[PDB]
Amino acid sequence: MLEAKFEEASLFKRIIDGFKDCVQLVNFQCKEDGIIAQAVDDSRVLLVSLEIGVEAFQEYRCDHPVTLGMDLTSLSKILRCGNNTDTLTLIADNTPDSIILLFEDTKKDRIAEYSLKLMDIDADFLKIEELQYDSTLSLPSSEFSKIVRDLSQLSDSINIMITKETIKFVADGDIGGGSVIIKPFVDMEHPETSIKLEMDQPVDLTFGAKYLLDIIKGSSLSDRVGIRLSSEAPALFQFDLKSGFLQFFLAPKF
Amino acid sequence: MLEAKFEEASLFKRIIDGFKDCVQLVNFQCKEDGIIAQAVDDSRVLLVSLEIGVEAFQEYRCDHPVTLGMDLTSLSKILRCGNNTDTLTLIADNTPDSIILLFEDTKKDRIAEYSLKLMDIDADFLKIEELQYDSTLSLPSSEFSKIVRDLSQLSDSINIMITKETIKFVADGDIGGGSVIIKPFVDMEHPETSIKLEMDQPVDLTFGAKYLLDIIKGSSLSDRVGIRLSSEAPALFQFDLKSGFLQFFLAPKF
Amino acid sequence: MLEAKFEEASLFKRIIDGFKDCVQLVNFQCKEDGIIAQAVDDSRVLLVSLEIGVEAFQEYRCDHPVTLGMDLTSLSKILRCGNNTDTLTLIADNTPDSIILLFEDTKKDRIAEYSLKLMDIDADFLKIEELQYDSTLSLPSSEFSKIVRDLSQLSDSINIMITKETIKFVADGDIGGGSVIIKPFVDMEHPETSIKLEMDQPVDLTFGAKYLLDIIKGSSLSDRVGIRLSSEAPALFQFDLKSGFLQFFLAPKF
Repeated sequence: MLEAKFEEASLFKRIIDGFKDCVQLVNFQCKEDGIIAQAVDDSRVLLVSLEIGVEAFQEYRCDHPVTLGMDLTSLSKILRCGNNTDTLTLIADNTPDSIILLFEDTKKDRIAEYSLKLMDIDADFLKIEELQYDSTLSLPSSEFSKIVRDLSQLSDSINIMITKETIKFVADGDIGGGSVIIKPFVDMEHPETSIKLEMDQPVDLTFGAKYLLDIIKGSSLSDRVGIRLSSEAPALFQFDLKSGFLQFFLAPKF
Repeated sequence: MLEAKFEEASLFKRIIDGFKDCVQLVNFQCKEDGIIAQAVDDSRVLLVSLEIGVEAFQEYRCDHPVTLGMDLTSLSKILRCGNNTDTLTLIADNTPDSIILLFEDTKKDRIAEYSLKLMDIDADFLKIEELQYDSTLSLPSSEFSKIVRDLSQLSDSINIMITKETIKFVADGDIGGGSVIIKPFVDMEHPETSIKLEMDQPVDLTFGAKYLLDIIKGSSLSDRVGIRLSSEAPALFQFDLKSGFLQFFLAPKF
Repeated sequence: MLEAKFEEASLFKRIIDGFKDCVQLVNFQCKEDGIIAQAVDDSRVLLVSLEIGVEAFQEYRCDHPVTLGMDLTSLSKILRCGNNTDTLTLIADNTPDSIILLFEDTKKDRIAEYSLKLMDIDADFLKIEELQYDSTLSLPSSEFSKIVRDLSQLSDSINIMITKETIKFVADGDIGGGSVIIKPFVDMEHPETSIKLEMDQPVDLTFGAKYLLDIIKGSSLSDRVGIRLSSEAPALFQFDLKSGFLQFFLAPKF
């Protein structure tokens, strides 16, 4: 029997928003020490990896490994049904035909129980993360969100260029162009505005805006975003959770 | 001469919102002791009955019965023109070709006078309400609104099932399912959250969500909704006014 | 070299909103004492004239006259990229191939530099304004905005009728009609609510709502709108700036 109790349904809903507009069906491998889930879009240039530790729940019990694949188009609908700041409990019994989502609230007033029909999905799990990445920066997700949103106005292709102590986002379109530059700094008034950068080797990569716009969906999950870049491999965009994370692996072109 | 003065135009606009997305043209039978109006959608499974007593206005005068049929698509447009919290006065003279809607405000600053061309419409008024209904409950319109909106995500058909001291709204779709259960209780901290239920005989009816979504439009008119159910006849959904009401008669299928 | 520094980008963005949904490409004739710009829609019934004095900027330098034509569809996109309450600096060098838009903020945190490819556009500048107009009124832009928006619901044609101390906006549609009447008055509690009217000769003109709706876009630029009317020539709708203005010349039909 599985019983994973989110303190606030928002968390799970906001997590699903990460996968939503970029992948369809996802296997949520549940087990002893939490949940993990992976998915890849049709064109195989964006991979989303989720890990949720036990501490991210208020209560978590999984007697025995249970893999629950489900349609996120359909799951999300049920997430709409819930009350944003209400306790959500996932329930399942061995070899589920279905998973039960369970909303509660303050008073035993309205307690909604939904059920989602599950689906068999062949896995073939990937493990592409690398040991070392040529460059590794971290900035407020809100700032990174802005930069992408703005430069997306001009070009369908955003170039990220990193020399030492210099991160340059560039967009060049038929219709004009644009470029933001930021620098590392420790902000003691509020360290959550800080910009970090550990450049081992410089990088000059170009990603599709279509996907960078999907990646910034996770901005609702963490104050900061973790962007690891190397020129031979996909970039790691990571939003950290209380215990766990949401990772986006994006391959740049050319 | 007719002169019906709403204190706030919102009331009349919110009333029209009740008829709007479910019926088209409506005869507003005006007379001595107020206004009444009835309408039925194309498929004849939803009937809307309105009664507005004199006390619901701040000033009301109707010398002589005047039946004013009008296009609610067109009327609503004029209701858009008005200032939400402004006094609205309906004016008409014997055998109107048209009705005049009259907005005012605080200062004699802007005073807008609109006119709506009326239409001849054959009536055939219905009187289908019954003496006794097998079950009769009442709950906060906001709560009932939620229940319908949520379960509408999953199924195009919502089943309401009432045994003693047990009201169970159920939705079962191709894509999972859902079900809310509520109980009667007197809430003294705020009696407007109370749930009442007088079950003479149990009921197990299923209505189309399409229409239950239209019915919850009246949630802007009253804190509570009055749902009377019987298994042989259409359900009565009623939102009470200061003096009057807005009723929705809905036939369940099968 | 040109360097025009708006204190807040909003101003320039809100100015562009004036031209936006009514004209396409516009030549911004920049020179010593500021910027001016003119444009005419396809059907040539709406002409927009802008003047921005030096005092409207916080810093302005134009060594030498520079005419910069540009696509407002495309310019606006870049105006989306900026931070509403941030300093915006237009930069250009002799015979630009392009103009540079430059956002800043509080801290030297994010400083975005965009560039817009310019376009050659043949001018043929118009000077149609007249010495005297038969009638000249001024009212709160918010009020005038409302009047147009409301009466636009009913008719695609709005008639403005001015006799002495009487301004009557009228709309008459297939579906009913409407008419607002206002009077001149000095409001000492707040003179910005005042309504002025200097009628030399009466006027009875009818304009297309399509365009009056475009004209009220400038309501974001000034508290009041200046409407000058004469029966032989286009109406002057003018929203005043700190130093300058945004004018809309509209020809009435029949």
